[PDB]
Amino acid sequence: SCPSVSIPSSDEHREKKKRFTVYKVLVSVGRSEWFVFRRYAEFDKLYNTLKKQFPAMALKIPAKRIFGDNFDPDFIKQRRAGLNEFIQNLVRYPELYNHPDVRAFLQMDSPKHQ
Repeated sequence: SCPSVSIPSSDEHREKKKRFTVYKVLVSVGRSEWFVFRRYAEFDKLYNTLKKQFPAMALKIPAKRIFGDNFDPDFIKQRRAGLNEFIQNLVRYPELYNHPDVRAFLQMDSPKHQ
């Protein structure tokens, strides 16, 4: 079927002198569903790759460079919203959800999903 996606939540991880937010993406294709876990940088690489290959789609992603606390929960919430709208637009077009970089991002061809 035509895939459906959402980004319901995010989680903070830390290592030493370091933190990062991990976005939980629910991906549904047909009668099945799974979880993909993506950092903003992973959305961004995809956005940059596809904005060049599909200019007229006027792809939009939330801001990359933040002047302020990039771990403000208000900020992360707005960012998640923007990323959700980003990917949810991606899966509307078969030109996109048959794109290899998109299918890998959402793990649409992993053998683990049967």
